[PDB]
Amino acid sequence: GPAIGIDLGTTYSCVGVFQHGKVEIIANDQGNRTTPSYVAFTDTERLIGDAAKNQVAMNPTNTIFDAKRLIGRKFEDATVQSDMKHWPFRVVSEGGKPKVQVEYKGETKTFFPEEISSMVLTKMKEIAEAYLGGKVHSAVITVPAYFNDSQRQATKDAGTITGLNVLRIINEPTAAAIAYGLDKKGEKNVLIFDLGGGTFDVSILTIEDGIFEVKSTAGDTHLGGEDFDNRMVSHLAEEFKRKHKKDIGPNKRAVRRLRTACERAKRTLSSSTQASIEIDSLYEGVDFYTSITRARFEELNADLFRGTLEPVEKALRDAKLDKGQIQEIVLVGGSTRIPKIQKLLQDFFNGKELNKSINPDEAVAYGAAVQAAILIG
Repeated sequence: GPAIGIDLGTTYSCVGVFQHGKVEIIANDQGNRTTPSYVAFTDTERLIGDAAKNQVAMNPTNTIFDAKRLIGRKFEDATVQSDMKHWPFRVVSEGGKPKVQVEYKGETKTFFPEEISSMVLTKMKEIAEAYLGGKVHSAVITVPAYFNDSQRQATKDAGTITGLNVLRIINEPTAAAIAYGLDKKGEKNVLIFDLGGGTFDVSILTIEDGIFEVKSTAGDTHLGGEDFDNRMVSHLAEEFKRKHKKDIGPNKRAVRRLRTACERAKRTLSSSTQASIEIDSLYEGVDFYTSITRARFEELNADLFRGTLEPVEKALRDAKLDKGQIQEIVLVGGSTRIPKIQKLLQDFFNGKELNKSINPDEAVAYGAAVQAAILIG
């Protein structure tokens, strides 16, 4: 004891505790209820989580994210060779295994993906110990349903290196179903729709007498909230050009700053119909203050939002199920807060109500925490 759940996400992680019959999701030292799965190596130190993400633009070659895309795989694997093309850090081979290669304290170092994930897990462990007091011993840690045994074991090894007793590795869609108590709610076919910052996972589960079976999986491992932000960046960069006769495109700091504003404006647009952009000296000392509507944001993303229904139809086909045979739909990932996404999914399911009352970026850690409590007794 205590009963701890960890969602070890590819870009963000979340930790929960089960205390007094209820889950508490734990904020970190910056007050954030999710923590970047980021590890940065500098001239003097190792930075993890927010501190690592906050200096990413300044130190991109020595700042690791997406270690979850490498964990448990071989360097020769097609996904690894493909992913390597879009990362600013170096990935190398040792005994056929991938490792990130970085500069740390003026020297070249290499780390297995489970070593990076262990550093992330140590941060999640310290986040829970600051909240609880004392030491955390045990955790349930989640993985995607399509992870194979090598990926599960290497995830566990990250827990081991961290010094956690890994009670169980469970599937992220299963954790989400557990958070909603769908294994105690009066067989059920459950669709989990998990749309994060850089991944889209659709899973179909069956649940009976507390037993979960994965029936099908589908999605896009390179689609998420970041793609929506890209569409807003291009729109507003064109507007800046139109109003100020300055093209920011070749200037990577100005583009990065616009993306930061767009990420935040997008978040506002899930609860308000307009968001304000307020950038001081975006380019050549010229301010960019402007306003963007929800309807404009939905327009710029018409394909990407409607496109999320294709993996739903595919997972149904693979499960050999009609959409009418789904008893529960669960929203997971920060992106499922987007109202237009909620509406497209609900209309597809003929007006069916969505399970969405639990913060969608917290649902996975929430169910992992419930599971930890069960196993600890």
